[PDB]
Parts: sequence; C-alpha cells; structure tokens
Amino acid sequence: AGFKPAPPAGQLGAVIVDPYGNAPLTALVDLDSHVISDVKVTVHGKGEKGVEISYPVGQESLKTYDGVPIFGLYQKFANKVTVEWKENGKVMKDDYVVHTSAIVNNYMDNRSISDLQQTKVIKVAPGFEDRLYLVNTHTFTAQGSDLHWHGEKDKNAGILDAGPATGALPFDIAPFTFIVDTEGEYRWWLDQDTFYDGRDRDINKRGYLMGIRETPRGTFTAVQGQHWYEFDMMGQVLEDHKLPRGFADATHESIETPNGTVLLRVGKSNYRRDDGVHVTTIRDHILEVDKSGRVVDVWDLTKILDPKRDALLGALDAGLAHAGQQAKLEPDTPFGDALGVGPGRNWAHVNSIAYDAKDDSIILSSRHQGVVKIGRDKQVKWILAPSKGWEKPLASKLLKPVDANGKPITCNENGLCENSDFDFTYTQHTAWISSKGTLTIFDNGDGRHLEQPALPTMKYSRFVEYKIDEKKGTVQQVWEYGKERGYDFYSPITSIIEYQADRNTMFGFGGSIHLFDVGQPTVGKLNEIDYKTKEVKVEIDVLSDKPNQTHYRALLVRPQQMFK
Amino acid sequence: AGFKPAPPAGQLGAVIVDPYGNAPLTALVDLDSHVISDVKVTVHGKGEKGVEISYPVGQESLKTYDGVPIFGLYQKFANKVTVEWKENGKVMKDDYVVHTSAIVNNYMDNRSISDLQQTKVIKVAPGFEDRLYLVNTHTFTAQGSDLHWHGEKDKNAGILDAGPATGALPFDIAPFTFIVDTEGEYRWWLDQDTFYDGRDRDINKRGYLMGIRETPRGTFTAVQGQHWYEFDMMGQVLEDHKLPRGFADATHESIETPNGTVLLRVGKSNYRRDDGVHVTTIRDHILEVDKSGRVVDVWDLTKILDPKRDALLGALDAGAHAGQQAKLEPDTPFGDALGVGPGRNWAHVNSIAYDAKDDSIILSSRHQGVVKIGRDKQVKWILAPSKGWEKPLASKLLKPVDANGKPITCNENGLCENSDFDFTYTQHTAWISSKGTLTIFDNGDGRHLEQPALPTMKYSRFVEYKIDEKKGTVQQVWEYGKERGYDFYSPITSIIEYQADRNTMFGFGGSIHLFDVGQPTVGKLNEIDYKTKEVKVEIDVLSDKPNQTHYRALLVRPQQMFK
Amino acid sequence: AGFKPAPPAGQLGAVIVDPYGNAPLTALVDLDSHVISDVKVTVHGKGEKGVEISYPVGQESLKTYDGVPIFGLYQKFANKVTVEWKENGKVMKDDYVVHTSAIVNNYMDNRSISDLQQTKVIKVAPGFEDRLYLVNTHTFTAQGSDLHWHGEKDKNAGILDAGPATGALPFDIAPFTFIVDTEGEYRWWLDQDTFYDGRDRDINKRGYLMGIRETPRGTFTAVQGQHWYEFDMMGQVLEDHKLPRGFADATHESIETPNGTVLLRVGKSNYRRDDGVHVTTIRDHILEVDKSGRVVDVWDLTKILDPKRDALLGALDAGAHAGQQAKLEPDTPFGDALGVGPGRNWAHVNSIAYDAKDDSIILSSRHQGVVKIGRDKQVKWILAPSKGWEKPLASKLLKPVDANGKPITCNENGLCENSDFDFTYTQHTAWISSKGTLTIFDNGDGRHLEQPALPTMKYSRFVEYKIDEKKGTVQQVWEYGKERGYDFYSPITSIIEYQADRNTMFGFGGSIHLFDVGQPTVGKLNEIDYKTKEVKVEIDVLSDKPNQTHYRALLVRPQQMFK
Ligand SMILES: Cc1cc(=O)oc2cc(O)ccc12
Ligand SMILES: Cc1cc(=O)oc2cc(O)ccc12
Ligand SMILES: Cc1cc(=O)oc2cc(O)ccc12
Repeated sequence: AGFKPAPPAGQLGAVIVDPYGNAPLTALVDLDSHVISDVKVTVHGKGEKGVEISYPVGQESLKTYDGVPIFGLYQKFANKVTVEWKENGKVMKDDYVVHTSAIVNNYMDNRSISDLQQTKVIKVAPGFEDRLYLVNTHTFTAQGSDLHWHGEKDKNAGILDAGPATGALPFDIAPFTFIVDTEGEYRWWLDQDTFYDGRDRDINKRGYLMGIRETPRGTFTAVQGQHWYEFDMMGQVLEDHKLPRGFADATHESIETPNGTVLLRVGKSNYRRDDGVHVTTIRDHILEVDKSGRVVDVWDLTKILDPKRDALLGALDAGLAHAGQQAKLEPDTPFGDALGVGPGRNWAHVNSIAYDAKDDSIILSSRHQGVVKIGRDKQVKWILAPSKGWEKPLASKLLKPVDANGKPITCNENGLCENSDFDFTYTQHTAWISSKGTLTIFDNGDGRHLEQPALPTMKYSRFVEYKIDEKKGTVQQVWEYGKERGYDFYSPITSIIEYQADRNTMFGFGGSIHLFDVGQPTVGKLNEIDYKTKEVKVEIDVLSDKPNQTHYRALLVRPQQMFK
Repeated sequence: AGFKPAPPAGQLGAVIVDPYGNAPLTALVDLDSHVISDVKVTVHGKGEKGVEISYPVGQESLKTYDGVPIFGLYQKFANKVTVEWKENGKVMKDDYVVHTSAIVNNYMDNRSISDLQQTKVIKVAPGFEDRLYLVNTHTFTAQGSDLHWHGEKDKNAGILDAGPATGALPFDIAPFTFIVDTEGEYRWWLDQDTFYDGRDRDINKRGYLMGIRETPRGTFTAVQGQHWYEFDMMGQVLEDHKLPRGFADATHESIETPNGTVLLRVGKSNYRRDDGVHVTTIRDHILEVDKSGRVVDVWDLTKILDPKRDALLGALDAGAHAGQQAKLEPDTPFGDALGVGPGRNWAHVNSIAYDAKDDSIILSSRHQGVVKIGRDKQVKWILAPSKGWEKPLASKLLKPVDANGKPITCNENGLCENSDFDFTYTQHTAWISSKGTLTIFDNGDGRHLEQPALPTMKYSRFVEYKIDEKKGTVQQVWEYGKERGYDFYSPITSIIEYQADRNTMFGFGGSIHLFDVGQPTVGKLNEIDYKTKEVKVEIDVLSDKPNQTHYRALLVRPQQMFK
Repeated sequence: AGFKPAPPAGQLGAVIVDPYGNAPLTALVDLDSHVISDVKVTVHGKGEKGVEISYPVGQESLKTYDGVPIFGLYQKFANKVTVEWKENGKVMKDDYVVHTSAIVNNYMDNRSISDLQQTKVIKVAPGFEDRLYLVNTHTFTAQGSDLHWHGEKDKNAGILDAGPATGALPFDIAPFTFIVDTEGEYRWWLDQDTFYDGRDRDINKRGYLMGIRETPRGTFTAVQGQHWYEFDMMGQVLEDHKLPRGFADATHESIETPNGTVLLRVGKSNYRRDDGVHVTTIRDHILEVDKSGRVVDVWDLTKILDPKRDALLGALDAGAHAGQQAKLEPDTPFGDALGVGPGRNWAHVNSIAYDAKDDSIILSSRHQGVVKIGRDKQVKWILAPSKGWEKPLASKLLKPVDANGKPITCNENGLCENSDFDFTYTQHTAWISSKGTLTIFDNGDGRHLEQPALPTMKYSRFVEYKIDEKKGTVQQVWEYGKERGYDFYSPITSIIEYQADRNTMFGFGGSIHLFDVGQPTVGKLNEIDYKTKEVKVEIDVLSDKPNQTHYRALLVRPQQMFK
C-alpha cells in the first residue's frame, strides 16, 4: 500500500480545502462520480451577528471542478457548511464541518503595523448585511522597486555614461487580495504567490496586480506587469498570457468585451520617437487581445490625443512627502515614469477603459488629460475636460456643459462653472458606462480647476454621473456626492465607483484617504450611497498594514454569479 | 548604452531568427514603429528545383508579432527572402539574406539510424510543386515509459502487495514535428523542448504530442499528456491549459469548433466503477472546453456505448508477439490493455468531428466503430459490423445501400455479397469533408472481425461515405488503396482529409512496415486525384529509429497561417 | 510494458546520447548493473587527418553516471567509439557507432555571418596534434541589454525624475561554448539553454558566462549574472548557487581553492556610500564561498585600495567612439561607466589567484594594476606604474630589477630606461604558474599611461615575472608578442597560462581586430615554446557576428575529465 486519498465526507466525495492551492478559504466537495443537480451551498455565519453566504452552483462548474465549490469560509475556523442537491430524483442534503488554516502575509518589515489589513465597520443599513466586497489592495515589499527597463542612450548624454532606464518596470508591489463582509471579516483570500514573487528576480512574477474585473462567466480578469490573467473564485488560474512582444507594463485595467476579447492598458516597448530615440512608452496604449493572446487591435494614443498638452500636467501636486506643492515641469525631464509631455513620459496616464458596445468604441480615463471616447476608426469622438490647452482639431471635440433643460452652462477654460453645480473631473478614474447608460466617474479632484488650492486640505473627491448627448455634443451632470465631505473623503489617487441597479445605490471605494497623513495607515473606504436619497447604506473602512500605502480598487461581488 | 540591439536590416527593423525560441526555421522583421500594409513575403527556393514559399501577412499578425513573420526557411543556410509592403502610399521592397542554424534531435541512442527522419520524394504531378505538409511524428526516448498513475488496490489482490497502476501515463514519447516540401526538404521545425522534456520528471512536460489541428485563425491546437495547447507557425505558444482536475491523459485529437470551444479526448481519473473500485478510464471521454480551460460539456462514453462488446476486440492482432489474435481474459488488470469495461482499453476513441448542422459529435472508436452522439448524449447512428451489438444500440446501426438505394446483404461480420462496400476496421479520422460526406482512414486490422491466414493479406483504405440520417442508410461512394496491398497497409495511426481546392484526397499512412523488425517505419504522404485516382503526390518519411510509428500529417497553407 | 527503453548496444547497456540534455556531442554507455574496471574510451578521428580522443575513466565517474562517459564526438556524424574494460578478470572490448545531431546557435539575426563561429588552423607542430581547447566565447542577442538594477535617486536630481539605474545588469550576452581540436573541428558543445535564456526575463538565467575554471575533480566552475555554477564534461550541472543576498553581478572569474571554497568576483548591492547614497558597486569585491553557497570571507576593495586613483583611468581608450582618450567627469552618474569612487567602474577586477603558500589572493585590476591582498585584508604588494599612488599604498609598489638584482630606472608612467622591462596595462589573468612565477596577459591599452599617436602602435604581451616579496622587487623573466604588432593586439579580455607538460606558454587573445568595423573578431589560440619561442600551435576563432569579443579559452585534458 501507499497513502489513501481523503475518504468521502458524507454522501458525496471527500471535502478538499483549497483544491488549486491559491485560495485557502475555499474548499471542494468531490463528486466521486455522483450525478447531481439543483446544487445549493450555504456557509453559515460565524457566531451571533455572523454573515451567511449562500449560492447555487451550475453544471459547468460541477463539471469543471469535478465537485461542489465551497466559497466564503472563515480563516482558522470550524466552518459549518450545508450542501443541498438532487440525485436520482431524490432530494439530498449534507452538513459539513470544514476546518480552515490561516491567511499569511508574506511581505512584512519594520513598517508593518500588523500582518493583515484592519477593517472598521462604520455603517450597515438594514437589507445590506449580505454584501461582499473584493478588495484589490497591496503591500510594500522590503526591497522596494529593484528593476528597470534598459533604454536608448541620448546623443546629449555623457560619452562615458551607462545607458538610461526607460518605461515603468519599478511599478511593482506585493498584492493583498481579499473579500470582506459587513461584519468586516475576511471571507476569501487570494494567496500572494498566485501571481507574485517579490523575492525572486523573475519579472514574469513582478508587477502591480490591478484591473480586477468580472467576466460574463463569473470569473475575473487581471493584469500584472508583463502578463494578463483570468482566474476564478476557487483560485483556479484559468488564463495566463504574456503581453505581445511589442508591448510592456500592463496596469490599471483589464476588461472582457462581449465579443470575447480583452482590453488592456499597456505601453509600447521600443517605440521610435520622431527624433529617432527609442523608448518604452508610459500608459498610453490600448490593446484588444483575444483569448489566444493575439492582438486584434491597438490604439496608439500618442497619435490620437495631444501629448504636448500640459494644462493639467502643470497643475499637479508633487506628492511623498513633498506634498502640497505644484508640479514644475521641465524640458529635460529624462524619459521614464515621470510627469511630463511627450511619448516616453507620463503624459496621459490612462487608468480605465470602457467598451461602448453601441458603436464599437472605447472610453478612456486619462488622469492627466481628461476623459475621451475613441472610435474603432481611431478618431476622437468626444472629450470631457476643461477647454484650456486643447488645440484644433481636438478642441472641436470638447463636449458642452448644459443643464436639466439643456441650456449652456458658462465655464472658463479651467473648468470653473458659473451659477451651477456642474464641474468637470480632474485626475479622475473609472470612467465606466452604467446599466442606466450614463457615464459614471470617480472625480479624485487633484489639480481641480487646473491649479493647486491656497491650502493643501482644500481638496475633495466626488462620485459623479454624466448624461451625454453625442449628436448634440452636450454633457449634463446628473448626480454627485462627496463634495461636502472634504479632505477626510479625498482620494488623491486610485479609486472607483460603479452604479448598482439591484438596490439603486452608487458603490464607491476611496482608495487613498489620508495617503499624505505621515505615519498613518491609508484608508480604503467602501461606500454604498442610496441613489435617490443620497443616504449611506454601507460604509466600511479598510486600513493599510503599513503607513502611507494606497489601495487600488474594490468590487461588489455576488456569490450567485461566481459559479455558472 | 551597454550591448546594443540588432540594427535595422533594411528599411524596417532588425530581422530576428526564431523570435519566440521554439521555431528555428522562422524569423521576424521588426516593424520598428513603421506603419505598413499590403505585406507579402517570399522565401526563395534553394538551388535549381527549390520550392519557393509565398504568402500575404495580415494586420492582426503584424500587430501580434510587432513585425513581419518569415516562415519557410531552410536550415543551416543563407536564405534569400523578399518582403514587399505599402507605406505612406509608396511601394516598398526589401531583400534579406537570413542565415539559419541547424535542426536538433535531442533524443538519440543506439537505435538511431541517424539524427533526422529521412524523406524520399516518389511522385509530384505538375501543379503540386507548392504543397506543404506538416508531419506529426515522434521519436523514442532512451528510458522509455518510466511513470504510471497509482490506482486503487483490488480486494482480490494480496494483502502485502503494493497498489496497482491505472490509466495510461506511459503513453509518452518525444515529438518530431516538421514541415516538408515536395523536394523533401524540411521547411519548418518545432523544437522538441517547446512542449516536451523526457529527461526531467515533470509530468506537465510529458505525454504524446497529438491532434495537431488548424483553427479558424490559422493557428493550431494540440494535446500532450495532461495539457492542451494552441500555437502558431512562429512557434508562439498561445495557450497552455491543464486538463480540468477530473480528467487525465489527453491523446489523439483536439479540434476547435466554430463556437470558440475545443473538443478533447481524455480519460476520467478516480472514476468509480459499480463494484466500487476507482480507476483512471482509458480513451473513453470527450470534453468540450472553452478558451478559459473550463468544461462546457462532457461525454462519458462508458454510459453511452457498450463497454462489454468484444466483437472487434477479440479479433485483434496482439502486436513483440505480433500476428497472433488477441485472446481476452476476465482478469486483465485495469490499465492501458485490450479488454472490456471501464478501466481497460475497450473504446480507444482516436478522432472527433463536430457537426455544426445538428450540434453533435462524430467519433471514431478504434475498437467499436464510428458513432454520432448528440448534445443530448444519445447515439444517433453507428457505422459498424452488426456483431456483438444489442438493443437499444443495435437499432442505431446504419444499413448499407447501393447507388440506387437498395440494400446490400452483409453478415454480422461486415462481409458483403456482390459489392465493393465494406465497413471500417480499427479506423481513424472519421471526419466530415467540405462535401458533407464522411471520410475515414480504414486501417484494416481485424477486417471482417477475424485475422487472415497470412499477415500480408491485410490492406488499408481511404474510404468515403454518404449517410442519410433520416433513412438510416450508408453508402460507400469512394475508396482507394485496397489494390496497393501490404506496402500501403498502416496497422495503426494515419489520417485522410478531402482537399477541395484541387479535388484530391490527402492521406498519410503512418505505420507502413511497422512489423518489419529492424527497418525504418514509413509514413506515406499522398494526394490522390478524386476523379482519376491518379497519384498526384507521394512522399515517404522514414523513422529515425526502427519500428517507430508516425501519427499524422496535415496539409498546411502559408496564405492562411498569418491572418 | 508500454514503450521500452533503448536495448543494450553491445556487452554493457544502451548508449544514450546527451544523457543530461546539455551536451549533444557526448554520450553514455549504460552500465546495466555490470561490475567493471580498468575502463578506457577512444573516440576515433573523422577521416584522414582526424584527431583521435582517448582517456581512462575512474570509478567515481562510473558510479556517478551509472555508465561510461563518451566525450569528443563530432556533430551530425556516425562516430566510431571503442570502449575497453575488465570484467570478472576477463578483458573486454566494444566498438560502437554513435550517431550525433547538430550544434544549434539559438541567437541569430541580421548581424549573423553564419550560425557557428569559424575556425582556421594556422600552425600545429608535431607532437601537438592531440591538444584540446575549450573556448569561452559569446554571441549577441537580438534585443541587447534590456534590464537595469534600480538605484537610489540622488538629491541633486530633479524632483519629477524617475529613479536612476545602478550596478551592471546590462552586462549580459548569450554564451557560445565549445571545444576545438587541432583540425579546427568542434568536439564538444555546451547547449546555450544550460545556463542562459535571453528571450525570457528571468534574471536567474541572464548574465555573462565567464570564469570557466578546472577544479581538482576535473570539473569546472563558472559564473553568470547572479549565480555561480559547477558542471562537468557530460553536461551535468553539479552546483547552482545564488549569490549571497548582499552581492550581485558575478563576472570574469571563479576559482576553486584547495580548501574546498570558491573565489568569486562580485559587486555589493545596497552599498552605503559616505554621502549616504546607496549603489550597487561595480567589480570591486571578492567573495570566498563554500559549496553550501555561504560566505566564508569578503574582500571589500573600496576600503583596501584607492578608488580615487585616476592614473590609468584618465589614460584610456573611450571605445562607437573608439580611439579617443577617456575624459573623466566629476558628475558621471553611478553605473557601469569609467570613473572614480564606489558605484563606478574604478577597479574592474577581472581575475583571481589563490596563493596557498600564505593564504592570500592575487588580483588583476584592469584600471589599477596587479595586487596581492592578504587574509588580514592588508595589501602585500602592488605591480603597477607609480603615478597616482599615495602612501600608505605607494610604499607597497614593487620595484623593477634586472637578472643580477640591480634597480631599473622607470618614470612614474612605467617607462623604463635601457630595459626590456615593462609593467602591465589593462591586463588580465594574473595567475601563479606551476613554476611559482606570476603570469599576466598584458593587453596594453593605455600602455605608459598615455594613448599613442596612432591606434596601430598598440601591442599585447604574454609576460612572466619573478617576485621577491621579502626584498619587494619584481623581475621580468619572459615575454612574447610585442614584436607581432597590431594583428596580435587584444584590447580586452584574453588569458595566458603556463603549460609544464610540454614547456609551453598557452595563450588566447580574445579581441584581435575588435575595432575593425564590420569584420569578424578574432580569438587566437596559441601555444608558444617557452625556450625557443617557436609557435607550436596557432588557431584562430572568428566571431559569428562582427565586432564581438571572445573572453577566454582553456587547455583541457580528457584524461583528467573523468576522475
Ligand atoms: C503616486 C502613486 C502611487 C501609487 O502607489 O500608485 C499610483 C497609481 C497611479 O495610477 C498613479 C499614481 C500612483
Ligand atoms: C498498438 C499501438 C502502438 C503505438 O505505438 O501507438 C498506438 C497508438 C494508438 O492510438 C493505438 C495503438 C497504438
Ligand atoms: C570595454 C568592454 C567591452 C566588452 O564587450 O566586454 C568587456 C569586458 C571587460 O571585462 C572589460 C571591458 C569590456
């Protein structure tokens, strides 16, 4: 004999904790050749106020896992799990005790407050107890940024000098990926080693895990460094693709379209500038790729927008900590991940993508320029931004602010409006299309009205929603929130909103609250705001495990959709 | 810085050889940020009778490779290549001299005749000089089969005994993957390290590279051991998927459907038999999987067909001990062995065809026949001699008919009276031609459910059928090879596929002379005129070790490779 | 059972080609549980003037390989091999025909002249026909240098600027590693994938394969990037160590001591300068490490020597912009660049010798000279022109003397009056011959701390010295090459080593014609008679791409390879 496999737990197979080895708060009930249907799983709340997690499991899932997927376990706990099915026409039920192990943070040093990120529940309105949020955050590595792309030497550089760096390889950090419930408990953990290894020098396993977005299959896409991925809630890495050889440094976003493709935000490696110098470009290219990893289309933004436009670039906050100081651009800023104009500098900093199925177009959030729609035809359709700095042909594409009745609102070139609640967005994020059809944006608000304010705390962020009339070329602000909440609700970077049709709320995550508060944990604030009354239905704070460490994004995840 | 990159070769960028590192007879012309269109590549023939290779290159390819793909080089040679394009409305052309290195066989030993498999051009009709063929063949490793799946110990077994083996892990061999032109020159090579490593004991890089099929994108799918793949002619691995956790041992076939899914042939690991014993089943499940590697559907053939049917199994060549008829036993231990029941090689399914018309699959069972099975998991029809089949299945058997539609009388063994009609035996590649007919490679071992008096009395056929599903009849409408006898007999493997572009039947017999101890095995590439039956192409491929079968070959077209 | 292993070839086991998968011109005769002794292998020459290769094989090797190691095959050939042994007191012999595959260069592009480096046999004196030489050379990758270490941003730098680079990660190139016989045939090849992968971005498989040195076991040590290695002539990787975490960028040398430790040349990562800025230092630390990869000792040369000394640095060829004298600057950014101070290439140490007699190390500093440093971390003596050196170091300078022991008068630039005596400049391989003398390859760039009127006025020397450490004197006792002029001038790399078996000076000039734009670079293998100065061997190796330096070569002996 050798060693036997786990024996059957009840009326099906063994119950396997973490089948794929990437998700320790998950398990699987082995099917053991049983033919079953009507499968329904219930993970009971831990103790008194504990949140219960419940979902149906589809056939494709049962077939793919060869078993019933168990999602929503607590760490280091004797979880109580109920699985119900139909077998041979008869109704069946098993009760399992599924013991779990611990969540490990593999990236800790003297900066660490503790191992895990802390949660504080601030508000949970009745009827929102069941909400689950996936938090896409990260934690500093001991080493810090240790690698650069090698670039091309400029003719004006010292003859003796080594070659310069290029691109944005140092944009690299350990991931911290979990689902939190409304009691503030971790109910899912993605092992950090799934995608990342910050101790090895294998660039295939470095980067910044970002752009976690749900697919039509209830699975998720993601980007990290030079690869893009698809994974599921069982921790199965379903796709792992290298970027096509011409491109590098995928960050911020990955979204599956209805046509089966995936949009990514990358840079072009070995991009030849008009002066013949080769650079890796920064955050200014869009790819459409298929599940074969092949390029279906590319948008080179350096030829579509205006890379010499510094209207917003010059209005920016230097901040860490050289904070509260307006960015002074320089002609000789060396190429690299650096504020500046031109291909090879961070002139666009595109940070989100939305696919408009209606006209086969894409909407981009550019942190440093504004928000634009670009066609399949590579033509600018419209731009949402202050008018300053834009030249013709592009100035003609700026949308015109109007009111509820459609009458022009009067705005200066800096985007400051007269006698109106209307305001443009500035250093914004997640310009997405809601189920309503409108354009929702997280208006971070750094460099608002194209200047820094008199004092540093005079900043605020907004959840805003616009209605756009494309034929008329008009934009109407139709909803906003957070303007009154001041610095204490200001995320200078990252962050996301998304409209939730099911309970008519606006979901939001402010990812860098108190970023600049030296020695203080950064706050990620999960919010759900009632769309009609503007009341807080959910407010949950996530505190970084090291001081002054931004979070990136969060998602409202629904267990009902996870296992098609 | 420090060391500079390759400089531009002509008017575009550098020309890199084997950019992905898996295809040493390819190159890439870096785009270097040039905006180009109307691209056309030409690789010139080597010497006097050398075959030129020419193709257009699409925008998707330009964008994917960040350059112009150069396919069809010769090894260890100063290839002459011409690239034409349009840029700023101007017509542009470059001529490049692209030097290549050598093709390496990493699996040689005292059995090796030489390093590479030898090609002999026998016949090339005018107008067929341009043809290219991808040969999916293999080469023995020094150690042979070295790993087994662990099975469950049987209760009739000894108390002290170690557990048995199960499944088919030993089905494992180094790949030998190349494209040959009609001068018998190698024009493409897939490095053996791309997918395989027979020296390491990482099961993820083991198995039997098989089922190389073109996709709608001009790329190819393949299976090997516990993974399935997609790659392209630049040697880029586009997909690499583990089989879903319930399944094992993917062999023989992989085909992309029009719905974006892929059909695979696997076995079930930890399959619970009715007597409670768990086994890895052998070559009797079909998976439909999506490009995420998830299971869209599963056909469990042990519940759809009849695993107890020994009609054809009992009548098989044992081949060390070839020639002999296979005497089955009730106690054959579970494993990759001839036998009945789940956990033995009762079915040995070796090809799949998706029928888009009714959303069903056509399967070739080496040991049972050819069957259509529906999305609903119901048998729609069976092409096979009637012996051994019982109701409810017996009634799905197709009935042979003539050109006018009248019954052909056949005994239960598939022997027909006064007819060219014959069923298929131990067959392969039951596919659906562009005509809508069923093409099969009829290997012919166990023909008429018996062994012949003499081994040399065996023959193989290309054969084609017209099926009326409504009427439930089958009509043999084309055959070839019966009259070529033994020197055309492939006991195993092999394939045919109807070519509409030039009305030929393409064929590859993979195991000609397999049983001639000490002799190279012959893989014969053939294009046969569909009307005249004239041999338009015949090329023989000889194994680099004796008694080493080839699997399949494909007719590849350069103008489809780079979408 | 499934697929059988290779069967026995003769009276032992199967004969496997490239058993470890890294050395395609080797084979192994499986022992198959035979108990043998007195083993001798003979690989016969190819054709008329072919060099036979013969050697004994020890019990340790038999046991390690589980078989008889076959070394010295030709590529793509039916090698004839004879194996003799003793078994049960009977004398035994087998003759094997061992077929091989081809040698592959995986790094080719439009710069490629052809796939392999070309060899030209110029001179082979009788009694030197058997000589074998391992050539440690390299080949440009398509992309060139693509990665940098990230450094610490300097406070005099722009607020908006991204952080700078540091260290020498770009020092990275595909290896080209082979053994040539005196017919100029390749008799061994180390697969480039053994250690390197220039297509992937796994830094563990990057760098510059260097410092290949024989060990007391007849195996070899090497360094590449962030790892050090030990391998043998069967292509077996015996050790693979990461550098200790404080260190980076191992280049140029690796030598095993008699105490079981290994000496390496690295840089320090996160080295804190006195101004508080952290850098990866360049080529200025020596590690002694044990076979566990642990640090036994460290020599930090930035505290032992003088990093501010620009005597030789200021006088260097800039070579794109070759010929020009190097005009140093105070603001040269830290990095792999000519300059003073920690974090610039002030030292560029390129060889190490352990002196067992007093437990000290002799170093060659390309930019400073030759120095002995003790276990105690004290400078024992310095071989260099006196310019730029200040006390306390100035006083450790050796003083030149004649055969009778009398002073030779030299200016501060190393120009001597009425003497053959000259110091070394930008030199390499300051080793200790079996005679106890110091041998150096005097490249000669920056000779006499100046550039010449004309570039063609440069020459290189083999040179030998007798040092009295007690007296503090140095005596030039042998030189060669000054009178061969430019066609013998190696600006960089290169090596010599005294051969006692036949009283020759072995040499390899690695960069002959380096600056002839568009021309292959020449690596010249030489054995020079120590008494007569007659050229006993001269073989030229030509780079596969223009202007591509070679590093080193070693004289290898088959009868030592298999302990
Ligand atoms: C300044 C900064 C820090 C960070 O950790 O992440 C970022 C992500 C962005 O998209 C833009 C800016 C930052
Ligand atoms: C009998 C046999 C030997 C082999 O080497 O390969 C095979 C492949 C198959 O699909 C079926 C049978 C065989
Ligand atoms: C100048 C130079 C070029 C090179 O390719 O390799 C080198 C190696 C060295 O140790 C020192 C200098 C060089």
